[PDB]
Amino acid sequence: SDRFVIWAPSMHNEPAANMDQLFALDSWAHRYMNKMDVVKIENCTIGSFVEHMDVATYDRMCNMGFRRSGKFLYKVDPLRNCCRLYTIRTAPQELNMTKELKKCISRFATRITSEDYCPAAVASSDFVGKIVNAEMNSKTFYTRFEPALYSEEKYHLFVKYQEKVHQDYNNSPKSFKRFLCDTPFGPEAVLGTQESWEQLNNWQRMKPGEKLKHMGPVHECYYYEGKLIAITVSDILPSGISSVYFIWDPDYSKWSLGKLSALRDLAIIQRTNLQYYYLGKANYGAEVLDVCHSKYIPLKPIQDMISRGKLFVIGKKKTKVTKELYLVDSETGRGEGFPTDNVVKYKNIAEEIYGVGGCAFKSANESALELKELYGIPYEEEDLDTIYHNGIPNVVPGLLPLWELLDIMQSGKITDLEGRLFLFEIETEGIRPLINFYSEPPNVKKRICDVIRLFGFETCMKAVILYSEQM
Repeated sequence: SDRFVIWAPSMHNEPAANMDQLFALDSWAHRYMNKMDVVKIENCTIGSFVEHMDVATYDRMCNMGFRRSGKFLYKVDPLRNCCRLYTIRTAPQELNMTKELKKCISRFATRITSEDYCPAAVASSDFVGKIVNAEMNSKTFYTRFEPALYSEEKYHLFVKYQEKVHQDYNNSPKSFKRFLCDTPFGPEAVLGTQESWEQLNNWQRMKPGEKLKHMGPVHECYYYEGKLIAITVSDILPSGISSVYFIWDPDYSKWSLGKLSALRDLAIIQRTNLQYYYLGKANYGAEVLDVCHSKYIPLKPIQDMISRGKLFVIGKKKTKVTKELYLVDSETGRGEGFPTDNVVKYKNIAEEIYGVGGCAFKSANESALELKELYGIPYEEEDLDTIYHNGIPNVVPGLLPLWELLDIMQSGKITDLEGRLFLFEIETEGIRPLINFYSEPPNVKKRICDVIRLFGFETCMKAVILYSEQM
C-alpha cells in the first residue's frame, strides 16, 4: 500500500565487459559474425533511481527481473546487452547437492567445531541440519545480522575484498555507502526493532509456523575467532531472501565462502519459513524467470541458458505469434510458475519474436508511430532492421509491448492513472496530482509511459514520479 516514489526511468552505460557468445540470439550473431569490428556492443542498464518503496514492492520487482544497486532499481536488456543476467530463484528443498558442496559443508563443520564435536546422524544431503547443528555447537564461528549501516571495519574489509579479488582499487567510503548502505526502504525497514534482530539472529532456533518479524536490508557479518571474515549484504523479502552482494576476506580463500554463504542463506530461508532464494554454475535444480511471461520455469529443460546464456521465450509449437507477448497486469511479478505438464513440450519462440525477421520490431514501430501521431507521446520508429546501430528501445524483452500501451491509450484505460498517480517536479513548489493525462507535456507523457512499461501499470497507479526537465 506504500507509495512507490521513483525518478523517471533511464538507460545507463557502464561498458567494461569469445566474440561469438556476446549475442542474445543465434541469428543476430550469424548476421554480424564477420562485422564484429563495427558492432557497437555496450553494457546497458535500464533502471530507475528509487527514492522510496516498501519491501513488498521490491519483492514484486525481483519477481519482475529487477535487482537494486543501492537505491538504483535496474535490469539489463536481455536482447542487446553484452552480458545477459537471469533472475533465478532457488528453494532450499529443491537443491542438487553436488560432491563439492558436501566437501565444503564437511570441511566447514570440521573447522568451526572442536575435535570433541560428536556430530549427530544428520543425512549427508540435509545441508541445513549439518550447518545448524555444527554452528550451534561451535565456540569459534558465529554470524550477526545488523542494519545496513556504515562502519569502518566493514569498509576496510570491502576495500580489501575489492582490491585483492575484483582488482578494483578505485574504492571510496562514499561509493561503499552508496552501493551497500544506501537503500530505497523506510527507516523501519532499515533499522527495525531490537526484538526482530534477536529473532533473526536466533534463526537456528526458529520452529515451523513462526514468522519473521523483520523485512528489509541486512548485513550478515561472519566472525571467526573474533576477526571479521565476511559480509553478506542481502534483502529479507516476504517471499525469501535476495542476495545483493557478498564480501569475504581473501586470506580465507580456503573456505569457499561464496558457496558456504549461499548454503547458509538456504538454511535460513528454510528455518525462517521463507520459500525462495533470489540469486540474481552447471547443475542447480533451480528455476529461472521468463520475463516475457513474468513466470518461472525449471532450469533443467533450458540448457541454452546453462550453455550459452542466450535469450529464451517459452511457447507452444502449434501456436504462431504475431506480436510481443501480452503482459498480464496483476500477474507480473507474482512469482507464478508454468504448468508442470510434460505433454506440452514448450518450444523456444524467442527467435520468432526478437530474431532477425522478428514481428516484434515492425509491430513496435507501427505502434510507436501511431502513439506519437494520435496521442502526442514522443515515440519514434527505431529498429526498422539492424538492432545493432540514448533513451529506451521500443523492443525490449520483459517490458510492456508498445501495442499494449497503445491499447491502454485507445481503450481509455490510461485515464485510470489520473487521481492515483502523482507527479513531482522539484522546481514547481510542490508535488501535484495527475488531472488529465492527454493534456500533459509530451516528455511527462513519455515518462509515465516508461514507468508503465518498466514497472507495470498497477505499480504506476501507486507511484510518485520525480522529474526535472534538464535530462
